[PDB]
Amino acid sequence: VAALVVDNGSGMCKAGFAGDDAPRAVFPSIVGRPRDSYVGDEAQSKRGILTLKYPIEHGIVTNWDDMEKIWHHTFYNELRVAPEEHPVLLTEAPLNPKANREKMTQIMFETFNTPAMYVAIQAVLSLYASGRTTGIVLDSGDGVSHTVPIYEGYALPHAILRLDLAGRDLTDYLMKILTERGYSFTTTEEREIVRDIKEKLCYVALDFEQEMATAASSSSLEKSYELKDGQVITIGNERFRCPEALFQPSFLGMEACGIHETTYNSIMKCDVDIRKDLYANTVLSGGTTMYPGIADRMQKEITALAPSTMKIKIIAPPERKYSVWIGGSILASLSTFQQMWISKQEYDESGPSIVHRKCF
Ligand SMILES: Nc1ncnc2c1ncn2[C@@H]1O[C@H](COP(=O)(O)OP(=O)(O)OP(=O)(O)O)[C@@H](O)[C@H]1O
Ligand SMILES: [Ca+2]
Repeated sequence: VAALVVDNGSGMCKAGFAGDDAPRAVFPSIVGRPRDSYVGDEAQSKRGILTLKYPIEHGIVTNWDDMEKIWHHTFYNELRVAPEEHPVLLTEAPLNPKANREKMTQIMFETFNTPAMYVAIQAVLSLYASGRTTGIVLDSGDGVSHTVPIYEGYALPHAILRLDLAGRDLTDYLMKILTERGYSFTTTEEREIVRDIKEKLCYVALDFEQEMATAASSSSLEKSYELKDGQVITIGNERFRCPEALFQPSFLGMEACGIHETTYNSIMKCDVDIRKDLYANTVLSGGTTMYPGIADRMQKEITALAPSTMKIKIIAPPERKYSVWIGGSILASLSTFQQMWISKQEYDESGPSIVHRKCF
């Protein structure tokens, strides 16, 4: 019997079997209720008649009722299995409140009656998925960005930094800067178009001010996007102005450090003796790190911050859109992991608080 691996995100949930190289179920973290109860794709298409809920905000579960439905759906509808037959790996955000980890443990055992379970930190699993057990992860998804220094599988809590600027913010940004040049977006279908344009045509410029000058003197960086009806929207500097907001959050009116300085600042919060290993093992994870050019820009920017003698290395796995899950698929498949689960037996004995001592 293979374990189940469930990665729940602010925008998308990913689910499948430990031992597999990819999740079998990927669907929106949406729960909709009439203006009886809908979840996922189903819920996105019936949105005209539904009040849509997002139970995970910035990576943290804020609604446990809606969250319980997502997990129900995941097991019975998307994966078509039974929880009491399968050990379950769940993932959690870095710095997840102690109460949230307890409530999560309680729900699996008591609502779904799992035989065994575990909860792992999303960023740690992306590191594992790349072949490493020490390094720093930049995890940027739909809702939140984290910089997570990890030492031999342990995320260093004092050094983790959180930035609420990620994919949904960049889609809203692109809408806005496309609006300023003429276009108009009043419907939810039009937002989904902008999000597709973002994912297909945006990129990170190696030198922003130079790329801006390029864009102003010719149409060499222009690309067109063709709509189903046959109309086309043409995009120039908005291609790289949108993800520039990751490095300059001012563009969104945020008084915050860019993803480069956040990464640096986490490294500097760590012990001087491990920094060498962090600098050469900076791993990108998450959908918002998928922009072409992002690794070379991170490399450039961190080189400019770190000591001149330091080796800077940014690892950007091609499949990093799913690396959290894949990391989990690996862990949960390992033979040596097998006695690290929390058993139904251990739960009954100790309660929900056993999670703090078994999943550290
Ligand atoms: N090719 C791409 N280029 C740029 N952005 C992308 C690309 N593919 C997906 N994204 C963005 O990635 C986000 C989803 O990534 P991911 O599933 O890692 O996030 P999540 O886990 O749902 O959310 P979070 O980690 O913030 O809780 C969406 O905002 C999406 O627009
Ligand atoms: Ca995520």
